[PDB]
Amino acid sequence: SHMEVRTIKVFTTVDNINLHTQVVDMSMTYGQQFGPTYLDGADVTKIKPHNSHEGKTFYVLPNDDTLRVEAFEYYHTTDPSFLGRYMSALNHTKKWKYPQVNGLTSIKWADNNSYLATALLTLQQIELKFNPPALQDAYYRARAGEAANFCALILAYCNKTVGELGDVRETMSYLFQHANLDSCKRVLNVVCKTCGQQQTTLKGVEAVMYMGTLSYEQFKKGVQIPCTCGKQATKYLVQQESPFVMMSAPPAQYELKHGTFTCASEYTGNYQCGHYKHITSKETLYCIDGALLTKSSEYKGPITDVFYKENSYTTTI
Ligand SMILES: [Cl-]
Ligand code: NA
Ligand code: NA
Ligand SMILES: [Zn+2]
Repeated sequence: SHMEVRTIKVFTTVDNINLHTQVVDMSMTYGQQFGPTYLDGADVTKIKPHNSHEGKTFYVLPNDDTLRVEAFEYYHTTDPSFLGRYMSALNHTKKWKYPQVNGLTSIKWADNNSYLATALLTLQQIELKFNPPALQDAYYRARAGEAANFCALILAYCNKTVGELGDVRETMSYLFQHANLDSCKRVLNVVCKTCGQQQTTLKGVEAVMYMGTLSYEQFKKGVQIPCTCGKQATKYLVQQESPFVMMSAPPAQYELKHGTFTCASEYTGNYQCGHYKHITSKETLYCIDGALLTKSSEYKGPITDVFYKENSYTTTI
């Protein structure tokens, strides 16, 4: 026997701004009508419409020409599963806590998220503007204290699920790919006693990141690196134009001196079985570990990333 058809009006979206009116049959699941569907992060694909859902907004995958354009303009991605990864992470990050620690939005530990807490604290201390409007909107909310959307977007952009381990340097590199760093320029010189000098110019993300030493002062004086001839070449910073620099190295015992750096990330333990902490240099040295806070006049620990302020630098060598 035919059951009389019942419908409700709902809206679908890929960006929570542009809405698309839909009339849904309450005898069929959201999945049968829209494909994978989410209500504020919760997966409702296998759910049949409820009367209470009338007029609500549901996220869907951008599986039509209009949604494809709206999703590209908002997120700067055409990765087919992006929206699903974003919603899946959001269902968890909306339950995390974001305490204000020393005036910054932190994240209380959950789901192995210490790498995200130190990335978030770091972003609030360096001059950086995101390109996708999704990151601009969510980062503004994160700075105000509501970082759930921003954290779920970091996870989606980095291809990490909630609970999955992450590397801070890798996470910052992904975020920098979605930032406006076109005014950043680095000029390096590599000198070999045999092979001579070779100058290189780096732009954008490559102009603000360096892997090999934590010391910006030592990078300016010269660092010893291998040469193709077998000898050691000296690489030094000739020119730098950027509002910050990020120096990274495999974690090792290192002394952080108050007033000589902006902030840093510490990794205690072996690779894939450790924990990150954040050190910020303000009136004194503050150590932020998610919701936890301690202070000290000096600091020594296994540091893996250090951030420094910059504007314009030219060598004397
Ligand atoms: Cl921004
Ligand atoms: Na997830
Ligand atoms: Na972590
Ligand atoms: Zn050489």
